[PDB]
Amino acid sequence: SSRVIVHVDLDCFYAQVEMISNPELKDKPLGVQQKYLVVTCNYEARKLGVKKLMNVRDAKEKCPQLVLVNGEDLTRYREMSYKVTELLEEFSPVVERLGFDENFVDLTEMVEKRLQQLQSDELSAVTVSGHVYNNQSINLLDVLHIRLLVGSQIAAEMREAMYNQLGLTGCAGVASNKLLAKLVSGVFKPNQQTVLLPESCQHLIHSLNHIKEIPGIGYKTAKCLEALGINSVRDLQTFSPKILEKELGISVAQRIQKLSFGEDNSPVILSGPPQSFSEEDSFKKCSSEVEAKNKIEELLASLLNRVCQDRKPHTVRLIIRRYGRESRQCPIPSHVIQKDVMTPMVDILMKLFRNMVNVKMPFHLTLLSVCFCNLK
DNA sequence: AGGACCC
DNA sequence: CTGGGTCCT
Ligand SMILES: Nc1ncnc2c1ncn2[C@H]1C[C@H](O)[C@]2(COP(=O)(O)OP(=O)(O)OP(=O)(O)O)C[C@H]12
Ligand SMILES: [Ca+2]
Ligand SMILES: [Ca+2]
Ligand SMILES: [Ca+2]
Repeated sequence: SSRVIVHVDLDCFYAQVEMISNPELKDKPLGVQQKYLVVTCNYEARKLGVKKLMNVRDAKEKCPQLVLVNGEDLTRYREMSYKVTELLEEFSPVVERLGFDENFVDLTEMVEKRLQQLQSDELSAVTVSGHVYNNQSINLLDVLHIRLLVGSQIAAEMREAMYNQLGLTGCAGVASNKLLAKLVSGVFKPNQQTVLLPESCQHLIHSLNHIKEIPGIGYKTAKCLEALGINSVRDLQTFSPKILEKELGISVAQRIQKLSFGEDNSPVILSGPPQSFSEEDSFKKCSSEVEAKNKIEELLASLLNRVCQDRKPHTVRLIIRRYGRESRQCPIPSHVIQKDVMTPMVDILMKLFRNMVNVKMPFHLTLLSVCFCNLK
């Protein structure tokens, strides 16, 4: 049948968490800094020309009065991320995270349950919360219309809760599958919600200007599409399946085409606790065996304070980048799965290092990471 | 172990 | 690019 999906997406996330800590930043352009990047910024700096993922040197010569905060430690943001999922998890248990700031919630059961509570008279008092996409007329007798409006009322109540209990503001889109809920969530930023009625679905899909704007099509799939004469959503909508099935394997073909008409069958799935937790760091140069050992120790110390609570992991992953990537894994010995643990671990990770990197030949690494998969 | 995607 | 994450082959 027809679902009611909501996609929640927080405003200028990292910037936002920074301002909830030091409010003296609120009335002043704020950028969150990572190495030589400005990954995000509040909207005050966004009007002054600063943009997401912009070089700190460009961002200083486009806003030289910009205030920088260091947010390379993802600890505070990650805790907030999960505070948000759990608040959403309370409305309905099935919440899918997508990164730190996005959440899908299948509102179908909630919407159903609400209508059946209503009396065949107050089924016209019903209104919309927030924007309606394309400014479309509501037909109160269209059952799907009535459902999506309800879904927008819930969306507003989530958003209200989030503010009341977490102090956070974000956008929501209500629609009938995840692809559409996510494309409509961004129509009014920041801190607004937009609901998408079925009649306005083609409008939305054909409003996109590059196929890479379709959630599902990324860097590579795009360049393979561009190198085929497909540049618009309609160019791909109307293109031939076979040629495309052939070129991209029946899997991705049939799915990005089906996406291109706004069709998304995919359910919303309980994300739950993570399936992995890692620590990254990047640099200009690391060319010694002693520098590698100490970096891999710090990564593992933060990881350890993290690896407490719940479950415990049964695999270790080591990632390098040299100048894409490379990795070497193996399992964690059983008596080691018992929470000093640092000393055996470093030996393992280094053995995994040597396997990958050759010490007697020159080596230049620009990234290290320590991942724990396989939690039990 | 890598590839592709996501923020 | 950064500091993470997901799933699939
Ligand atoms: N490529 C990237 N590398 C590292 N971090 C990234 C990234 N893209 C996004 N992020 C972070 C920062 C950002 O605050 C974030 C989500 O960003 P995003 O949904 O793209 O938009 P925001 O900057 O949060 O705010 P908004 O959508 O309102 O513009 C949690 C990830
Ligand atoms: Ca977003
Ligand atoms: Ca966001
Ligand atoms: Ca995209």
